[PDB]
Amino acid sequence: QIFRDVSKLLVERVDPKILNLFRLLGKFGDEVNMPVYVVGGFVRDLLLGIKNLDIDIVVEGNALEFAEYAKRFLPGKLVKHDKFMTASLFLKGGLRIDIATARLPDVEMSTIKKDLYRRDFTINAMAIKLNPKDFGLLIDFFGGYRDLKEGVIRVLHTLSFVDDPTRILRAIRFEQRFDFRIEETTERLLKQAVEEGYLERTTGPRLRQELEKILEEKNPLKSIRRMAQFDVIKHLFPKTYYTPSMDEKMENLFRNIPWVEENFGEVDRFYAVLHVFLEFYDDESWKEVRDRYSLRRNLINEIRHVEKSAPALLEMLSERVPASFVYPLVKGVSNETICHFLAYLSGEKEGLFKSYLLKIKNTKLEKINGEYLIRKGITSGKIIGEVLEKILMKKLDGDTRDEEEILEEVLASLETEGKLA
Amino acid sequence: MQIFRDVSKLLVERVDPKILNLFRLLGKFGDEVNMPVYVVGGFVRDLLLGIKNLDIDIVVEGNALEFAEYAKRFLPGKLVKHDKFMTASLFLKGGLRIDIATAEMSTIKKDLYRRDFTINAMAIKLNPKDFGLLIDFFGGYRDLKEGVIRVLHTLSFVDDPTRILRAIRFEQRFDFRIEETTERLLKQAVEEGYLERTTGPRLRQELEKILEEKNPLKSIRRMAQFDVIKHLFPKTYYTPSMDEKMENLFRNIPWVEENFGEVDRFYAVLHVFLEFYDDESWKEVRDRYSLRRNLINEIRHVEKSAPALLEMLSERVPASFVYPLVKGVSNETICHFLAYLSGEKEGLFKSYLLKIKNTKLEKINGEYLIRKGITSGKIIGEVLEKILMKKLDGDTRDEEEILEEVLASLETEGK
Repeated sequence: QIFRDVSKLLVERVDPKILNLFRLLGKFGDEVNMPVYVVGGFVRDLLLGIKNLDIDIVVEGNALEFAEYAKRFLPGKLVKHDKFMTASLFLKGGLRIDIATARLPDVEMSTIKKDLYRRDFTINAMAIKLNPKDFGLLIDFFGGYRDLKEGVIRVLHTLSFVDDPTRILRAIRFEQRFDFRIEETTERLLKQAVEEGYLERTTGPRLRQELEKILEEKNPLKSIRRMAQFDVIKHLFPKTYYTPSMDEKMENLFRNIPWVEENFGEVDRFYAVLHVFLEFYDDESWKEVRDRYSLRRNLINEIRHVEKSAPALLEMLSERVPASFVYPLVKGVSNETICHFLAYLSGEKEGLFKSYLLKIKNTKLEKINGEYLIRKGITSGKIIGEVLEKILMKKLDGDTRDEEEILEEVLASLETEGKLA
Repeated sequence: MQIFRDVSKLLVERVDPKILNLFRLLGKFGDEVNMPVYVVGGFVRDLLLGIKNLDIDIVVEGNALEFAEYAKRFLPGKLVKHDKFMTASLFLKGGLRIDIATAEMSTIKKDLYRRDFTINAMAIKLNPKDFGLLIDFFGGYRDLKEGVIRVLHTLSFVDDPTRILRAIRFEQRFDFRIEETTERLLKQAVEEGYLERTTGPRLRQELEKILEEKNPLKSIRRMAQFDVIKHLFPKTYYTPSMDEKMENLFRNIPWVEENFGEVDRFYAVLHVFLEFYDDESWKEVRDRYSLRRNLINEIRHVEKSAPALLEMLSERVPASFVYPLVKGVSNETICHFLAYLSGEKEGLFKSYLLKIKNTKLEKINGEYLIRKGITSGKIIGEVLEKILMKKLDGDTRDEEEILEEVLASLETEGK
């Protein structure tokens, strides 16, 4: 079946506010005389019982016109994008109607079908018609309904990956999004495309997007693992080989990022995943990818920092060396560096190290001595700076005495180099 | 004989967006339950005339209850449903309210046919297929376009004699006139005594509305030609003298309202209307409608005082003389008096009313001064008044005045 009646569903599953907006939009359709459809995600999620609040409307006419007309009768702000004929209309409800012109009896579904044929995968290439006469009408040309029932992910034509290699990543993503499995042929096709080099033939920024989006989905580990299964990892970061070890690290990374988040703040997970993929990169191959995915410029140091002290950290964590020792390794590093370190850890090590950081931001207080104190009265710029990190570290397990401490370590300064006053 | 017409541009033209979306939605819902949906009556009329109208009365072919139920699942508000009549009312926010009632498919014909006039018997179909479709079976678009008041069939007035008053009401409302056949049909039903065949309430409501409307003087005068006055109140005969009083009655009602407050016009009309009524004549007229039991006396007061008041307006008597005539009387009665006055006399009587309304302060010295004075009883009121009179002729210290008063009141007779 190409066509199905889903009106019954609409009324059952759709917030009546939205449902009303759907009826209205369809009526404006009839008045201003243009075919009107919801498309894409909403149609998918509707059939899945998933709640979708984004609303893609496609019209067979002119989005701009359609939009202005619809705004006369709807409360809110209508943003126009004259370039490429689309409009985003934000209501009070805090939601947005997207309207866009269908690429160009009536032929109608030679044109909506052409719009739909342009999408990525079957489950996303469906439409429901809003025009009053055909209100319930589900328009599935490409077996995208069956494919929902079957949990299948499937491109629309052979060149789907050739046209937008970015779908290589997208398809992995929708597998984890809904426990869904890329079907036989599109898998063949996906693999052919990563083999021939279509990724490297897509832009850095578009790739970083869909990658950021994967790391935000369910079970990003599973997705990074599926990327490795298809060997896309390589074709994105050429010196990165997803070995059992990298994998072990990736598993550690993701298992800890949560803890890192609740305890330190926003962890940028695209940057954490990079703390692994990019390990032991060479100055040269670094640049390639830095100046290619627009990365921070200083990542190297933080990466190589952990890269180089990993086993040092590991040794300290063994024997349970007291706490002052590891401070220098962590000092003021990214949250995706804490993450990088944690990627080496599991069991006891991962815990004992956890404690360590918990103090380092925690019992880092250094409450009394301050900075204007110290004018008592040493005059240097870096002395005052050193003096303070010294006392801080005593404190990193020190018992008591906020001041009498800076008097016991000044004992280690007047001797040796220090001196003066 | 063009039944159909496309007022859809007009709907999006005049109608408020929020109400339009409501019309859109109502129609759509109709399709969803297989029910023809129309907005009908006065809104259609007013939209055609450019007159703002928030009434939204909807008719449907099917089941207004089922409809109003379905509608509510999507529309926010309160749903009262009058099961027996199969009517219903969606009470919406923004203080808006929508009534719903029930019945080829053009049975909306049989339903519109049973209304009063043609300009109120029109309908706009709401279903998205026919959305701005005006349906005028009876030439309401004609009569509307050309200021005509026409009844739908020859037995309207027989069916509802209250239409006699409404006909007149619409004339002064929109400035239209009753067309010839409907005139003859109304006069008829009036002589056939049909107007008299309707209950008190029904009639009185329409009467208050004719009066709430634009040209009451002309409305009443109009009811006169049609001989409807003599048929609502038996012993009231619309003489050229009754019209004299009406005219001054209505010329002064504004000034009364500006100076004393609201004015029940139904009553102010009854004053003039119900002059000279036998206790029996009044008792039946007060009983039919529900006039206050005391009004008949109030009508009497002015009725009798009139010549004396005129004598006093001429003769320019001191303000103390008029007071008894207007002492705690109703605004209606203050209107009744003014129904006798004009120009010269009128001006002064109003000038007196104002010195009675003010200059009634009785600054300090009231009722405690008297009681402590040693006086108890209903006499305390009589002396307070007798001070007020001297005062509404301008005077001295309230004390010097009570003293001159009581011991003036002492000579005549013992307090």
